[PDB]
Amino acid sequence: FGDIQFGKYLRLSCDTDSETLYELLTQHWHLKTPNLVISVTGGAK
Repeated sequence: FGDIQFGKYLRLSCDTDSETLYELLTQHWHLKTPNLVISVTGGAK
């Protein structure tokens, strides 16, 4: 758990389900979405 300063990060298992993650990320945190943009890159150093 825990905030980060130099966001609110989280370490989590690969095998958890997305719906309670969504309940966390929308209820305890900010609101919903009219849009969701994904940008895939990360093999580029």
